[PDB]
Amino acid sequence: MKNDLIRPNVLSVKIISNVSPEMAKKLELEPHHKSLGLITADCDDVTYTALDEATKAAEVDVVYARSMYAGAGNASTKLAGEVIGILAGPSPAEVRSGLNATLDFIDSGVGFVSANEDDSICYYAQCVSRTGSYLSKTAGIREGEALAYLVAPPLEAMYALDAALKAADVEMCEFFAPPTETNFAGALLTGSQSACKAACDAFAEAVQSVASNPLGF
Amino acid sequence: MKNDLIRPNVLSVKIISNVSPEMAKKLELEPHHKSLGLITADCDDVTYTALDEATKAAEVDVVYARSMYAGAGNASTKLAGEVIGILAGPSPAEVRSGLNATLDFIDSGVGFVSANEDDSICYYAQCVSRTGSYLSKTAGIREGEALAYLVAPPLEAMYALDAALKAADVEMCEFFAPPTETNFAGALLTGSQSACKAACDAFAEAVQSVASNPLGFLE
Amino acid sequence: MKNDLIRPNVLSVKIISNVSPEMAKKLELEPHHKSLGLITADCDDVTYTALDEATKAAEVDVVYARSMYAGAGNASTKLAGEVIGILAGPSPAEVRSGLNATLDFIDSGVGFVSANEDDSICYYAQCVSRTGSYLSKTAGIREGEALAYLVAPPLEAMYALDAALKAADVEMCEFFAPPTETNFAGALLTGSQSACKAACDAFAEAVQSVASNPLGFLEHHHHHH
Ligand code: NA
Repeated sequence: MKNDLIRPNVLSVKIISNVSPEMAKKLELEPHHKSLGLITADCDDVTYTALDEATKAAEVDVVYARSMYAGAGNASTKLAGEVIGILAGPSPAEVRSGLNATLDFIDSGVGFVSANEDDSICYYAQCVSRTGSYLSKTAGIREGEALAYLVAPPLEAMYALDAALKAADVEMCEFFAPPTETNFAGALLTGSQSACKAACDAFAEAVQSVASNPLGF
Repeated sequence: MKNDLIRPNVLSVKIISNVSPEMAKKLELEPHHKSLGLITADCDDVTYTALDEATKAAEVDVVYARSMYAGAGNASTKLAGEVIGILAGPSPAEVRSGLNATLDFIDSGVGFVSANEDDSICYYAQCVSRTGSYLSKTAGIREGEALAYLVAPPLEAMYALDAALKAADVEMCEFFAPPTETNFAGALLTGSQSACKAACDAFAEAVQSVASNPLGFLE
Repeated sequence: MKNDLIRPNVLSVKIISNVSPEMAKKLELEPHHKSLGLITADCDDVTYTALDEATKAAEVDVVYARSMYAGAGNASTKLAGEVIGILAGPSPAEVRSGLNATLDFIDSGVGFVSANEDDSICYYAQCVSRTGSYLSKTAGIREGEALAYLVAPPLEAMYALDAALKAADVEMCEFFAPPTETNFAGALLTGSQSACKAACDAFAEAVQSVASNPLGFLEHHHHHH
């Protein structure tokens, strides 16, 4: 129902210790990247946020992260979900710590929110108060600065991004032009923490507005 | 069943009255683009044709138009369909005029056509007699020149395009190599209105022939 | 169930006997490519392997070969499957021979293999003893050399590729980074025939290992969280 949280799920987790040189080459790993932590989940943007959180908690880097075409509901195999993330670190210890931080964040109550009665429109509006090394790089902003991470389906996202930009003193850093691999859209916005928060609130209200009246113009 | 029209549906329409400058920057809008019209539907190629029609009825430009991966049948949310289109114009009234023309066209009886008994193969074979500003740019031709807009599933499209090019006095402008986002394929062909119609008929006939004999190649 | 073969199916096959110049241009065909053979099927990597086998049987080149977004189980039309392949040759007779070889290979018993009880995880671990002109060009090796053709879903593939590279004297030629259009991943590895076989064996074992215990990490390392 409307305002219900859609719980994200982790599907599989594995560690690679002493990664093969051939694989290290193709992933373009650094010399201190000896171990990899692999994760898949059924919700990509929650996982991207959680991987960023991991870079704060442990000496890991996000070296690979991609979404699956047409999203988790169209997965053809059990563990594909709609995202794969790869953390790299100096040892299995640091990679396990990074994976533990990722898992803790994914279970923390964050997620997409339903905008209607059968949960067929949903959105993500997450304020990241202090970015780690992954989302700051993706947005092109300085490490440690705040972001608003806003995602909705294509039309809702375009309409609601406009409302979010008018509601607060925020800049658009990165535009997820529709379609993303999962057929969503959105953006990463930056500004002060309170402005990002304001942007999140306005974004959520605007998506809900479209959901309640999709054809009115 | 065979030759039935598959009716396209509009899922959502919105107008942004005064677009924020941050948005205008990322969409690379021109300074006179003040208002946006947004539309989603469950059929991309009909919608692209309709958006082109809107540019003939009003002073609007198509500034954004993209298809969704794996098509409307695989949509995960209610309003995503398989296409988003964005019109831009100098005012909300002009954008409204453009969207009305888009909706009327989508409702006019155009659409994909079934090639078989359970509608599991379908194609689009549409003669655009006078292109607007969107399809003419896309195809690289003068505004007002004719197009055949031909779309089918991947093998059918390759086979039927060859037939259409042989049957009719037409040139290939743009090739949609398989897969498009929706896992279709096709092309835009130009020529006289008469030749584009003949290309449409030959394309339709060839798609039907593949549907009726999908494994036959020894003759 | 586990170790069952998943049978691949051909959906459509056609020949264009004399290709139009307009189409020849867009496909960037060679001057001696006069005829095209078209094929779709519900399994892409088996079909790519079969197309390579065709280049050994007839005077044909693979000029086009692409997978469909989100795979065959999400196809919206009957004949799209998850792959289209296009063979080109100098005459309909050669294309005809190439397509027959392609069909025969697809029916030969090769395929993806199930990794678990409900066939919800599957993988391809195929030892190509003697590459034709298509896979050799793709991998950057000489025609006739061996390949290990390894495909699985994204996390399984990454884990199992590492196992395969450590199991034998093989080199990574081509890496299919996740996701491919079908949301799989994998690689082409080369080495001697026996090394490619060992790599196939280790890959298959590693995929099965993940399938039977995808979240063991939780018990072992996420305790008291
Ligand atoms: Na589906």
